[PDB]
Amino acid sequence: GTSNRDWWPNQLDLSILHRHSSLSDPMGKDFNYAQAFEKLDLAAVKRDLHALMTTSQDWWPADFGHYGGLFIRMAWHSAGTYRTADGRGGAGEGQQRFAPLNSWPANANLDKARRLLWPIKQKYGRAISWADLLILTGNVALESMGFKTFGFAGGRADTWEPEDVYWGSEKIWLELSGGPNSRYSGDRQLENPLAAVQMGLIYVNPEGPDGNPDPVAAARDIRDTFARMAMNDEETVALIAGGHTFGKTHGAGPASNVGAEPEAAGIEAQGLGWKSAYRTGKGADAITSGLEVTWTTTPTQWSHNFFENLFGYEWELTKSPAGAHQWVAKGADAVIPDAFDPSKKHRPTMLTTDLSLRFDPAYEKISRRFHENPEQFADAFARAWFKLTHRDMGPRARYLGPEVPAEVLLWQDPIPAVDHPLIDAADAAELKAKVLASGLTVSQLVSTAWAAASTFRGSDKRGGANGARIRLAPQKDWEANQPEQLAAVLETLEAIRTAFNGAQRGGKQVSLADLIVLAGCAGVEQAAKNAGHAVTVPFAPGRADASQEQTDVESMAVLEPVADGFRNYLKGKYRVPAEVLLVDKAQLLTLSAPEMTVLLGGLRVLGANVGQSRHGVFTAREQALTNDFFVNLLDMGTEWKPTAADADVFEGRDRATGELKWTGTRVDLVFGSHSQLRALAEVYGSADAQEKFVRDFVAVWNKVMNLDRFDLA
Amino acid sequence: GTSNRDWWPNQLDLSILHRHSSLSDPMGKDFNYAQAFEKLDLAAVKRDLHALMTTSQDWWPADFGHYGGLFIRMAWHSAGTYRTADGRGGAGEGQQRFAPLNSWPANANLDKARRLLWPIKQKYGRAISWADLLILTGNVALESMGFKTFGFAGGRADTWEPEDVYWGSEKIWLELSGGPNSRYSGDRQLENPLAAVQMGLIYVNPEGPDGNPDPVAAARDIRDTFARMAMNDEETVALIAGGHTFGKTHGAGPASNVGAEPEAAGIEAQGLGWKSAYRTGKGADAITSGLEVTWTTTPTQWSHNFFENLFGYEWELTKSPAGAHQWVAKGADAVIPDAFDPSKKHRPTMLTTDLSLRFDPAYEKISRRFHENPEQFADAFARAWFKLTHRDMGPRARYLGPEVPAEVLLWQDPIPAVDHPLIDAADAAELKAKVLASGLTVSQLVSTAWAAASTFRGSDKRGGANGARIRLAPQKDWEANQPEQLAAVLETLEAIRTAFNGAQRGGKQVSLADLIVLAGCAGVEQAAKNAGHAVTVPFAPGRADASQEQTDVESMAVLEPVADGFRNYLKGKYRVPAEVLLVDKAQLLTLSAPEMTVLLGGLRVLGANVGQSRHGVFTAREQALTNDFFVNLLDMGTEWKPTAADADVFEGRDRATGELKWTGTRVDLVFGSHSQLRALAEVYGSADAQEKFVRDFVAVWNKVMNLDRFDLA
Ligand code: HEM
Ligand code: HEM
Ligand SMILES: NNC(=O)c1ccncc1
Ligand SMILES: NNC(=O)c1ccncc1
Ligand SMILES: NNC(=O)c1ccncc1
Ligand SMILES: NNC(=O)c1ccncc1
Ligand SMILES: [Cl-]
Ligand SMILES: [Cl-]
Ligand code: NA
Ligand code: NA
Repeated sequence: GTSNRDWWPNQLDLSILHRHSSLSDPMGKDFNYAQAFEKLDLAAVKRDLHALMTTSQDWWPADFGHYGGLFIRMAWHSAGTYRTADGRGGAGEGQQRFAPLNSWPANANLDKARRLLWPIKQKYGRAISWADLLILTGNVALESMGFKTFGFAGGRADTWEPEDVYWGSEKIWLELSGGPNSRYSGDRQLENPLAAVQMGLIYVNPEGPDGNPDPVAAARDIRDTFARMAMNDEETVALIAGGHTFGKTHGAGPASNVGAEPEAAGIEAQGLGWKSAYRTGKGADAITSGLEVTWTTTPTQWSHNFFENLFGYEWELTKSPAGAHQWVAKGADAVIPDAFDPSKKHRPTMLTTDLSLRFDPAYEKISRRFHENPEQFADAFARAWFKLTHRDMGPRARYLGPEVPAEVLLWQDPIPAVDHPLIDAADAAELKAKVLASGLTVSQLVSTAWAAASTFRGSDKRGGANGARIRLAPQKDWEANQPEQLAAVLETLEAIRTAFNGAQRGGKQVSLADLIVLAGCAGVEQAAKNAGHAVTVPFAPGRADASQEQTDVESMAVLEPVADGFRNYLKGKYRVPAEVLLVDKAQLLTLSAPEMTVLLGGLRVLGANVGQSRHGVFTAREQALTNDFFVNLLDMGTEWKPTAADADVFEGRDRATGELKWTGTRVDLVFGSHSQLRALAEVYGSADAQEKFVRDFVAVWNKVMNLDRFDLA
Repeated sequence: GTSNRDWWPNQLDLSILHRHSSLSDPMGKDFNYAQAFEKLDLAAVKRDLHALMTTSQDWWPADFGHYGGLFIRMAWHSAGTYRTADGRGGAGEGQQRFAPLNSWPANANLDKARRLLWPIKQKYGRAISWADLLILTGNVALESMGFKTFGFAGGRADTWEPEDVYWGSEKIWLELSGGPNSRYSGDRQLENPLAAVQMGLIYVNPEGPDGNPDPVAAARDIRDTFARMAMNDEETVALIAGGHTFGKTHGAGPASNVGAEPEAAGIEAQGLGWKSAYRTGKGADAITSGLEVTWTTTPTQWSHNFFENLFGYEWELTKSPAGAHQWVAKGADAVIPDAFDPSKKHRPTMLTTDLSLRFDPAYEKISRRFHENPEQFADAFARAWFKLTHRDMGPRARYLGPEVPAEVLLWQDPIPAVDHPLIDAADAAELKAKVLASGLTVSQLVSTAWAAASTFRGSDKRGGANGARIRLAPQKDWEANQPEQLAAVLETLEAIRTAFNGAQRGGKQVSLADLIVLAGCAGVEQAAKNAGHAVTVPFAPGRADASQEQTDVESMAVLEPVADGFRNYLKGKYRVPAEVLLVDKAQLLTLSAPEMTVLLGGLRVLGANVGQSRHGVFTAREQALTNDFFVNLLDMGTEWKPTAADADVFEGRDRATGELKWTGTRVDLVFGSHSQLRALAEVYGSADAQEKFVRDFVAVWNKVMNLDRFDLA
């Protein structure tokens, strides 16, 4: 069947905004996963998972009699798709169970691991999500094998369809770099927002870069990709050596024995894939990656034997039975147990990427410290495993259950507890009138609140106005935030706050985070009044102010908005057209196409553009909240043409006289071009729509102001 | 960006069930278009439209000073995508304004037409849909030019994204037959459900079949495609000759001067396309189809000149200025006016497809009668135009406004008005107890009600249980309906009804349509009781019984369910896999994927399969409403393989013993294979889900029973 994507492969795709509707969700619209989870008997779940670890099923027999290694790799892969650049990927939505992740080559035979867990999922039903179960299972594995975890939080609600994520442009699984859709350019520079070296891998190629078995060069790829997953050198060494303390790889025969991935298999495979014609197809004959390595002498128990081996032997390049490059210990005795035959033993083996931990000079120092002090190793691995598996969960307010750790970690962008009474509606009214009396304009108040709140991204639930981090490094100096204007606004609001707080009793006070948002609300109310409309913008207090010491400046860098179509901003010239970047930002904000449209049209006429650009400001009453953007955009009396200076800027001229009326960007004009967006613009540009436009704008403004407010969930 | 449809281009696409969510719709979920329309001043809209007819805009000047012909073509195209095979296409959702129809080659320059209507649309806002406006505009064009219409109904609610319709598999616009994705096989047999001869055309090629200018051969294509749009020979002649009484074609220069269609044009084109480099690009220089034909001596007035010309001259094959085949009248004077220059006249011209009306022997007889009796032509064209433009609107209950014709037409599948008191809840309880005391089984009650109600399709709103057409020809004889079983059920119900109605006073009675549905509800209640659940199923009375003379047997043929996965039925072996047909049927039923899933799993255990097939009947308590389908389907204790006898039937065997436990079709096993469907099955196969399953099943049952109940809207 030929589709619109086939005929117009470069048109903008809006379906990405319209996923996760109540149509596709089988749970009631009233279902609240947090409340279901809070009544789960988590201890009972963990006992069943503990019993599972050593209950081998004949359709996928457990190596060494223990599924622990399999499940730790399963949880690691669930979390390991995360990219700091956009927050997309991670374990938080249980997306391993859907396309394309369920069928990535690097996920081969994790379909078996998930199926092992069905009986437990079936038993507990809606009170534990797949997403939470995958993580919990990896924790129980580690515990059952003698490793003390740092903690676990529930609260990952299941999703019911695949996410639309850019995983790369290659058309061939595992394609080596330098092809027509190369994710690499220059000196091995990986394109943003990607965090893997090849399409269908998690981080790196276990044989080495593009299959070249050089541990030194492999270390560069490890460092790059792990950094793009928010992990530093210590964390990376802890994780890889920690994971590879357990279990084994599977490469018993040639890879050409392995059939179709789950999404391509026949109907009879019932959602499983990679069916293998090599010998029994499973167990001792398993083929997963094509590598055949077993790292330690006790693969089913926590130990420090990974480093004892890595440092205690010299390593020789060899090939598995499938032909993959891997390494074996020179001169060693057969000390590693076999997974099925207790009368066979093997020499120690390693992957190229394991040897990176010894042959890269910065890794080596950490690996040596962890070898000499395995208690330091254990603690670093526990902390890193917690971070790995929770990095996309969002604020601590979303963490559920009895195993949540009490230690607050810097990477959580923590927000202090509120320890005083909050402002009420009459105080809010009083503050809004003081803000308006100070002389701050609609444009300044709207712009500042939009800057503070619009750092939120629903992908990993980081960012938003809670914390008042806009006043801190590095937000206060971002070019999109207009640092000089911002500093002057913030100083006026801080003086209002100090005067309000100093006049109170009872210990009531207002945070600056709350006041920035409330001042934005006042701005919107005043804009509506300027157009002849009386509205109240809803406001919910309770935000708190974070300190600079509770804010990791480097980790905050990925939230910098380099493209923000809502403020008509583009920090430089990109390969991706600006309208595509708009839709991308809208998806991170959790906005539908109607919400995006109304929000943008309102922000234009309120003066939210960076630098006070007149691009898209299609009104003669700036700072009044009207539907003028839409009415003027859609006026066929105006003709539009790209400028000589810039193909990305357009002049709108009177068709009859040639007089210049307006200028706009691709982000402004896409609303009069794209057939679905123009149909939305028409609704808000109609003669009956001014009241609807105001009401819808206020509702979307309030939604953005509240995006991080999980303390009110 | 590589997507899941790139990697797995044959996987089933569920997004078609999850279109038209409240996420993409800008109107509130409380918006009710019928109520808005009811307040429209329709008379005022018609005055504005009359004014527009001769208000020429310089960017697309009106031929002859009058846009009437352009608008008639616009409305005809809006309606003309309709296919009786699936009811998809038609004017009823205003889809001409979205991709791909906004950019079909046959819709060239109708983007100009729609843009001329923007000021009117803007003025009246939500109180007139685009969908209604396009048709109303065609009506007003006809009236402005002297032709009295049969009437008009409002009520086509706008839609807000493109529909997912199969328009064909060709990858080239207008591709000629016999390519790699040919829509034709055998002796020029057009594949179902298509109703056009080439990708991007409405019905046929105006130059003749595959561009060969043979009017007799063209007539065969006209007849076949018009029949696939629900039109007979008389209606077809009346429509083509009536349309081509007005206006002209556009082919002033070579087609290579015409640029990108709207979905491919640059953003500065603001939603318009086909910009032409030929002279001024417009008006006298316009290029639309490439043909250059003006049919009558008065193109802006209703006349009898079409047939006078067709019969009064002999025709010679010639070429337009763009190179297209067309016909000119031999020996004629220059009697046809020019559209822009009062000192130019032209000879009569015709399309190949106009000459079909004279040289096909069956059309010739009609054309002659219309020539000799122009009042019969007029009346035929008025009735046909009404039909063309309302064929997809559904029951008369959905027709709004003051110009609805009072005459009831056969093609509307009319249902008599109810003129007596309806049954109340006490009566309903009494009838259900009688049905249950008669000996009818769960399986019979469920199957008969399902058969009655599941003929509905939302694409054109035909079908459903209202009218009790299941008792009439041809529904009573469909193999999917099990004619012998059905006849025995219906005779028992008719005896129940006759005894109930004979005992009443005050004129109360129950229709057979209502009793079929009510008996189906009793069967569901009984099934729930069989499983230990106390469930009352909602029922709404008010259906009426249509007669045989109100039921066109030929028009009913397209509702015959040749694939109904809900009853595990397939009438023959088709090239489209059966799970694709299941999703297609779900879409016509208006079901989401969770609704499809719950409905199918329950029907399987209630005994709704055709012929009492055991395929997918994964329970040992048939006729009890349980979630057994899901629990057994997902049991990993069973392994599945296609049978040797048949690749489309599967055997499920105990993994450990090899013993056969179940059989299933592709439709059954898809629920355990497709990763999204299996995630839904898991929710209903969980240990906490038995009550959920029963309740969701009842809700979806009721939804299907009420699909055609526009009398209660
Ligand atoms: C440079 C990063 C990494 C590379 C290239 C990598 C590579 C692989 C490969 C190729 C396999 C074999 C798959 C198979 O044949 O069954 C595997 C197994 C495994 N990996 Fe990793 N790994 C990495 C990091 C991690 C991390 C961070 C963890 C967890 C903390 C992890 C835990 C495991 C475990 C437990 C297994 C054994 C699975 C089993 O017993 O079935 N790995 N690794
Ligand atoms: C066999 C069926 C038909 C064929 C092949 C066909 C073909 C066409 C073609 C090629 C054009 C020229 C487009 C252009 O260059 O501007 C056209 C114009 C037109 N057709 Fe048809 N036609 C069909 C049936 C209909 C029907 C059923 C109606 C309406 C009842 C209709 C009404 C019109 C009108 C009014 C125009 C003139 C447009 C103008 O003045 O801009 N046609 N037809
Ligand atoms: N822990 N990572 C893996 O299992 C893997 C990595 C690369 N190819 C196959 C499997
Ligand atoms: N691909 N996923 C995201 O963009 C996203 C997910 C959940 N909420 C907002 C954005
Ligand atoms: N009325 N049908 C059309 O205008 C058409 C058919 C084929 N090519 C262009 C236009
Ligand atoms: N393609 N459009 C349809 O199939 C449809 C439209 C409205 N309700 C059900 C189905
Ligand atoms: Cl994601
Ligand atoms: Cl459609
Ligand atoms: Na994420
Ligand atoms: Na339709």
